[PDB]
Amino acid sequence: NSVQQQLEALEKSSGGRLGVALINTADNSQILYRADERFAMCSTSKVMAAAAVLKQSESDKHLLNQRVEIKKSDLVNYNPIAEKHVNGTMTLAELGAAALQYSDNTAMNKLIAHLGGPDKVTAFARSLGDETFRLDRTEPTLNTAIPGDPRDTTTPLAMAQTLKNLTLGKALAETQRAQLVTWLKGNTTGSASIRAGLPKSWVVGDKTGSGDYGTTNDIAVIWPENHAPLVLVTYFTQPEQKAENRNDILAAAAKIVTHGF
Ligand SMILES: *[B]([O])([O])C1=[C]C2=C([C]=[C][C]=[C]2)S1
Repeated sequence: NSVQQQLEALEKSSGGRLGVALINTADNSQILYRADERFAMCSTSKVMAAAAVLKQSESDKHLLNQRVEIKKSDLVNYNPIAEKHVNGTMTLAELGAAALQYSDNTAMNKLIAHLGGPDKVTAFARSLGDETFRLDRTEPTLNTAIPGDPRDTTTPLAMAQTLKNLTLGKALAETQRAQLVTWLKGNTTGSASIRAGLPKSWVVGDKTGSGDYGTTNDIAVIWPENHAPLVLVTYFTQPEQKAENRNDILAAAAKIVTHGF
């Protein structure tokens, strides 16, 4: 059975909607499944906010070390790193790190506030040639993931192209590109997702995301041992608001599309 048949069967049994885009950077060939369809990004949008600050840092050498005050009122829901710093400060670099590696919601909101609101993240993405991405809200409401709601969504192909440009391509100057890559590789939340569908020795940098409607996402850059990198985005969402998140489906999808490398 083709790779297309297998994803279709995986999607059907799962009872949800699956979106996959794999780019093989060796020859720019692509494996696509519902890749032009919009999905709620949830926490995968944090990469774009962190990337926007890195871009700023290319022309402002003091920026990443700028300190930001964390107060009890800044805290939203789920703040594993920021709660450790109430009444203190975190630099913009520390916020970038926490947001990506721990998916800290307070850190995300701080970064968006620094940039001037969700619309500035959207403008940064456009500046990269990404015409799909839109961020509309802050944490935690950007995670509602209501079916058919276009707010805070992108498509798997658009997000694959953009993640490729950010980590392996021309989006960021080298020092900032390397920082983004260091952050993604140190991610702590993605063991059960894309990483679980791959050979154990491959190196992966990824950002997970989860939200309502059992929306379960992961976007990853993958460095095989003896091949050029792959970029892989897997988005998955379900029709009932209180559906369980399904990291195992992303892992199942990663295993299907990388069988052959
Ligand atoms: B992200 O990984 O999609 C996250 C979203 C939420 C978290 C905690 C609480 C509410 C939403 S992490």
